[PDB]
Amino acid sequence: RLKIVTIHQEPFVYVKPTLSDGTCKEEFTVNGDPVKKVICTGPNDTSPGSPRHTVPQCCYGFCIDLLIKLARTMNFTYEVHLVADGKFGTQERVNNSNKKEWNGMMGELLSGQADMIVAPLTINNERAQYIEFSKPFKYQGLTILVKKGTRITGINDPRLRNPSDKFIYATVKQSSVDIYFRRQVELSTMYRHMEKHNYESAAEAIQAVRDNKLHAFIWDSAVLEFEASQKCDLVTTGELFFRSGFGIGMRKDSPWKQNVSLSILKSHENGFMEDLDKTWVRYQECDS
Ligand SMILES: N[C@H](CNC(=O)C1=[SH]CC(Cc2ccccc2)=C1)C(=O)O
Repeated sequence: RLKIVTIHQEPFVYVKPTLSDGTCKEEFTVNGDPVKKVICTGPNDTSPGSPRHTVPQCCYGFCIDLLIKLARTMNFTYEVHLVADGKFGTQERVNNSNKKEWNGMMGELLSGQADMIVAPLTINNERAQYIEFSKPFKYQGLTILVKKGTRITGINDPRLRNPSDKFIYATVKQSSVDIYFRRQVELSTMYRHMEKHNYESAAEAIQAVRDNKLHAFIWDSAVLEFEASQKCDLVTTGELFFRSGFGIGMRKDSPWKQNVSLSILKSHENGFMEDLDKTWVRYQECDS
């Protein structure tokens, strides 16, 4: 049985409690089809002070539908869990030494706590040094989320490039967003500003934008465009940048890679990804 690791990230992965009986609530799409749900174990509370308890939860969304298809197509069984530290994955020092390790899903995949990462996981060369990716299952980029009415053009807007305290922007901790900001000369000063204010999760950053505590949130367009389309008070602004894909993650020299990529190819070829888009990404007007 493959150990699949994933992360809470709407609309790709929804995470909800079980009912009192341990079952997942019966739900239907707008088209009337049952929402496919899998059990996923993971931490139930992320609040500072609150104890961690790893409990069965209910998972569903674009990525779970993709998983279900993959497992059928390639004839594997699986069990899903949520990444224990809540992170996508960057490199960090081990015990403040010069040796480095990955945190997040990257870290679990490398340690064997997972066999496959099935998530909105950005393909990039830093991570590709350590793991294999499928071909992209979705093409996307970064964009910026703001409150409706905020006057920002994009990543080269002087309010970002020449920041005062009057305008706070941020991304998510231990995602690939920081290092690619660091590695750019034109964006080094933004990395300096942001590492001070970054959020533990996308959900918390989004909420901070709604609550006027964060003026701009830099994050995946596949996510922010959905969020802004679901919430009438939030918008995205500027051109996509750092265009890149989401891929399935596997250990180097995994025997699964070729067949995973072939599955993803078929899904781009035959309308399946577009069907998923129509189920999870664009289907109704804002209401949340
Ligand atoms: N999906 C999340 C967050 N998204 C990111 O970290 C991103 S999206 C684009 C980007 C930079 C880049 C530049 C060139 C080539 C590839 C990526 C970083 C993750 O996996 O941590």
